[PDB]
Amino acid sequence: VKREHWATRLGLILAMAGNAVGLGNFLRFPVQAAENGGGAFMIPYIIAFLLVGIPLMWIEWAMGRYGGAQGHGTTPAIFYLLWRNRFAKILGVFGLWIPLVVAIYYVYIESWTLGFAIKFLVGLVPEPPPNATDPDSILRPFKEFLYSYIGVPKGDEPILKPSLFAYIVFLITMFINVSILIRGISKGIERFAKIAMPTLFILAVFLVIRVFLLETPNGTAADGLNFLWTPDFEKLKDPGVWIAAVGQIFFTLSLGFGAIITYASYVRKDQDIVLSGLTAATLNEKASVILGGSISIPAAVAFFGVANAVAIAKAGAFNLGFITLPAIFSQTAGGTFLGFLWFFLLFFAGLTSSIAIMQPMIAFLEDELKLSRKHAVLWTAAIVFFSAHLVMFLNKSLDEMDFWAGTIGVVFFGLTELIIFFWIFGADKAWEEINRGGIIKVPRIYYYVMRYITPAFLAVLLVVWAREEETHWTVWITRFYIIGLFLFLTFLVFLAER
Amino acid sequence: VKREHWATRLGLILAMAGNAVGLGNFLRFPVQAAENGGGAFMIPYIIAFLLVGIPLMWIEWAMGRYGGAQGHGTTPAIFYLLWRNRFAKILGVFGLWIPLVVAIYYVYIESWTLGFAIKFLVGLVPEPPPNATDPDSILRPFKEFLYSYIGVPKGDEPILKPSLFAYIVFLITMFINVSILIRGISKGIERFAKIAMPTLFILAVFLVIRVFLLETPNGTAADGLNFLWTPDFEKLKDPGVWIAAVGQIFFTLSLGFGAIITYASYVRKDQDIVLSGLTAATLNEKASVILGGSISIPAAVAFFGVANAVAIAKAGAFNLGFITLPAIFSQTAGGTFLGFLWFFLLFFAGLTSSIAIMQPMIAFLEDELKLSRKHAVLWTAAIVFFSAHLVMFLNKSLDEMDFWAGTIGVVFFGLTELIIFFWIFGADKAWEEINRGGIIKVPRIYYYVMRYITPAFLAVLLVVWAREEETHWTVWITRFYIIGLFLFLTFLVFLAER
Ligand SMILES: CCCCCCCCO[C@@H]1O[C@H](CO)[C@@H](O)[C@H](O)[C@H]1O
Ligand SMILES: CCCCCCCCO[C@@H]1O[C@H](CO)[C@@H](O)[C@H](O)[C@H]1O
Ligand SMILES: CCCCCCCCO[C@@H]1O[C@H](CO)[C@@H](O)[C@H](O)[C@H]1O
Ligand SMILES: CCCCCCCCO[C@@H]1O[C@H](CO)[C@@H](O)[C@H](O)[C@H]1O
Ligand SMILES: CCCCCCCCO[C@@H]1O[C@H](CO)[C@@H](O)[C@H](O)[C@H]1O
Ligand SMILES: CCCCCCCCO[C@@H]1O[C@H](CO)[C@@H](O)[C@H](O)[C@H]1O
Ligand SMILES: CCCCCCCCO[C@@H]1O[C@H](CO)[C@@H](O)[C@H](O)[C@H]1O
Ligand SMILES: CCCCCCCCO[C@@H]1O[C@H](CO)[C@@H](O)[C@H](O)[C@H]1O
Ligand SMILES: CC(C)C[C@H](N)C(=O)O
Ligand SMILES: CC(C)C[C@H](N)C(=O)O
Ligand code: NA
Ligand code: NA
Repeated sequence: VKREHWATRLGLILAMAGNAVGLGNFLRFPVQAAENGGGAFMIPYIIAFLLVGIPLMWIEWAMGRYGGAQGHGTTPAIFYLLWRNRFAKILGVFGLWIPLVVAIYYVYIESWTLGFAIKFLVGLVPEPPPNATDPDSILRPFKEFLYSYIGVPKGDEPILKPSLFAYIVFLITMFINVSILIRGISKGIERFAKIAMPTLFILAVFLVIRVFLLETPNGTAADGLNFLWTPDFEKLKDPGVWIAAVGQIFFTLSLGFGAIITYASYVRKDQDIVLSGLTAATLNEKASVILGGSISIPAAVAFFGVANAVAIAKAGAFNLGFITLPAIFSQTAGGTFLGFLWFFLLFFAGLTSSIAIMQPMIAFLEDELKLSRKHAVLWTAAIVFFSAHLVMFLNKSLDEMDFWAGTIGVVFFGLTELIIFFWIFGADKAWEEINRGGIIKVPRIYYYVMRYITPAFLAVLLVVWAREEETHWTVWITRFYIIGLFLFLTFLVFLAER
Repeated sequence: VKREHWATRLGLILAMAGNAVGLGNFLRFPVQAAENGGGAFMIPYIIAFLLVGIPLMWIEWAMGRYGGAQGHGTTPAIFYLLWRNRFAKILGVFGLWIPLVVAIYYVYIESWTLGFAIKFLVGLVPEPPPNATDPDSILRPFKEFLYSYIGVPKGDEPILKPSLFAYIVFLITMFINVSILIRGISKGIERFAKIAMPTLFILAVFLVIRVFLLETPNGTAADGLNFLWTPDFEKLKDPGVWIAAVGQIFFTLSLGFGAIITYASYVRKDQDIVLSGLTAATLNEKASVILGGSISIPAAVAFFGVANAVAIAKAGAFNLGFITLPAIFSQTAGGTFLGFLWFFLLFFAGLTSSIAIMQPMIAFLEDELKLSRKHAVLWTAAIVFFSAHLVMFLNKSLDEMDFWAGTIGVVFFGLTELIIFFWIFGADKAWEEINRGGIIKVPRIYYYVMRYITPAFLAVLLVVWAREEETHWTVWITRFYIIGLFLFLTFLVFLAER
């Protein structure tokens, strides 16, 4: 049984870390953190990591490597292997659907960063003057820059209008993903991680350091880190703090996307996954809390003050990353260069991720329909590139996909993979597989944390918010399409049966 | 099993006639005829039939039976068999796409007729009073009845809102198609034709006769037939008269839909197709010109006068069939029963057609992906039922599909199948195959009419109107989806290659 396998431990680890350490860590985490009060977030975030992130990851690595040894890297096949049943194959489809759909808006956002980076380099960006009473006059220019890039509706009709440059950069971005994926796990995804992850780190640290030195009449970067890392044991009982948290742990760690599983399916039948997994997870938590957390917020707080901060977070993940930060940098020395690094950092962080959520579909086509990698890769590119047109042109199409696939879906799927592995398959058999070949071993306690805690924890979540009715008629367009994708992925699964 | 084959000659013929004699003959033909002046139409219609309808049909029967003997009933495989090439398989995809797409709005319209029939029977329809100065007060009620049925936008947003009864009747209608198709060619499509076609005929004649006796202060049915069958050799040079005509010949005869081909693929390798084809075609021309032509128009002319007629035709195929006619009948004795027969007639006529344009997809799944009929039938039902939601809810989605697949596509495909058969494959080899097993033989002359005339004729058409770009932003939604269907059918074709 061929199937590719990680060339080297480090190569593996870094690919996996690149799987997780994406636009989420940098655009999304900062916003979640400052939205809920800041110090109210960092704690539930860490716990959820210990109580959900870790347990769930070891599980995915385990299911991935387990299936890998039998020729299967995706969840319709894997779910069925562990749990012989028809309903297994059907639920397994979400491990193709979620990545596919997320990939469909992700690579587009990823392409923005590239486009800004190019324009910053060449200095085709706005360079507003110094204003000490018209902050509006510094944001406005940057605000108009993004809106013109993506074609934000100026009237009403929920219709976007990408620039030719935005569209063309999307093509380039897709091409780059293909050029990487079309080389496979080691000679492609792995080769790229070894180059990209270090690069990403240095850019990240540099910006972290450089942002730390930020200081204006309105505050200091220091004040932002304080706001993030100074606890508030009050709220911490209001559990919207544990919804944002547990939920963020999924996206940030790429859990419930079928992706960790697919990558793990390349790991040799007897290679360690206990230490490797733990290492990668940790790199991710570092990249988020230290790196991601210490750039945009501390910078915004430095320029706007700590109160005008929670409001900026509430403004959304795109305002901060694509409007506010660039506006801030434009007021600091050599700030045009600071924007470039930022967007190049985001780009490489996006790229190491997008290739991860495109692999499940590619792996399925090779494993189950027996396509050549070239074909498996190009058809997946076609489906993603084609489908992304809905995201580029239809207002709030992105929000809708992000919600169903990227927010709800991952959690339900997280809970589902756990139940199939640690309950249906056999908690004991699962615990052994997870520990087999372990350079280190899983602290026993965890066995009880995945067989009862983790699943309970998730059940409570899915129950709480689920406790609690219209919306633009256009959401139904996006909902129609992605439901269509499911019907279609299900059909393909049905065809792989003979 | 080498595939199903028509049980009996008559069974075959009638299935084929049922293939062609659909809602087109009754809702569409009458409107095309009266739109252009009436007498200006009947002549170019007949010629086009002799010069395009006939030649093209014999070709499709021939390609169908040719592929059938080799296990293939659809055009991606057949096109490739006659013309060894990759581009052959790709163009062949339109023989799956056109039927699929047309089926996607057709079965919905078909379902309307059923729904009205039920409501007429039970008398849940409007029964306006007698008005001799407020014709508006007789149409209005009927107008509101259809609009409420399909949920015609009362404000602006291009959004439909089917009634629960409309929606449920669509389910029933889909179920009826499935119950038929899921039994196969002979024990299903054939069994049904033998029952449906005679039934359809008697209803049709009865209405023809009963409409003939129509007479009001404003005109007589007689005047309508006169208007249709009294020539106007002037216009007859304005060739929008040959665009409506040649174009109508396609829909009316089900040419360029891949459907005639699929059915023919069941005909035994050595069964006659020269006489059988000629017979069926003719039944269709009868059903159209005598039957279809003598009901709605003569009735409208009887009640509204011959001048207020061309205007009603211009109002569209749905006004006449679903609003105007029912309004007219409501003013004649036992008219509530006349509406029932009409809609039951349309229903049976729609049903014998919808099963025809669903078979190409079903045949492909069996022939190329080796699915069981049950599965091939249910998956095709799923794709059609799912996709029709776009048609039920999005205003002008139907128009768009009808245009690209049902109007443009058929013609281009007509011309394409001809070129591949009578040019690439070999005009001589084609002529022999078409004549092999012929109970009668093709009048030689035709050889030159398909090898030069027919193709030229079509080229001129495609060129003329093509001689001469905004519109609601919603057309792009439908255009996006159906392009998606193509990408998807192409992918399936790619998979059947191993
Ligand atoms: C992939 C990592 C980044 C994901 C970003 C997805 C954030 C989608 O967030 C959306 O942004 C919109 C515009 O501000 C708002 O209108 C919506 O309320 C909000 O849900
Ligand atoms: C493969 C699916 C193709 C769908 C049609 C894509 C049409 C792309 O259209 C492009 O969009 C850009 C952004 O609005 C515009 O700048 C350009 O005018 C236009 O060429
Ligand atoms: C909602 C589904 C995504 C499809 C949207 C495609 C946007 C079409 O955009 C169109 O492209 C044409 C040709 O490229 C140009 O002629 C027009 O300028 C432009 O309106
Ligand atoms: C809820 C998960 C808590 C994670 C912290 C576990 C830290 C490891 O904890 C250690 O594990 C060893 C092996 O099980 C034991 O010998 C020790 O009792 C324990 O200190
Ligand atoms: C026999 C199959 C019935 C379907 C044919 C009727 C569908 C045509 O639909 C019509 O299209 C016209 C052109 O866009 C519009 O002017 C009309 O509003 C619309 O009713
Ligand atoms: C595969 C289909 C995806 C879209 C879900 C279709 C749900 C439509 O469903 C129905 O539509 C009817 C007509 O408007 C209404 O009468 C009913 O309220 C509703 O149940
Ligand atoms: C192309 C769009 C096809 C999708 C069909 C959307 C039908 C809307 O669906 C309906 O919406 C109502 C109000 O939101 C709800 O009360 C019902 O649950 C639901 O049936
Ligand atoms: C526009 C094309 C109309 C063709 C009508 C064909 C009428 C039959 O035409 C006949 O065909 C026979 C066989 O070739 C010949 O033997 C006869 O001489 C000829 O009259
Ligand atoms: C969808 C995931 C691959 C995203 C990635 N884990 C991130 O944090 O951005
Ligand atoms: C699509 C075709 C089956 C339509 C049919 N020939 C009709 O005239 O109604
Ligand atoms: Na990444
Ligand atoms: Na019919």
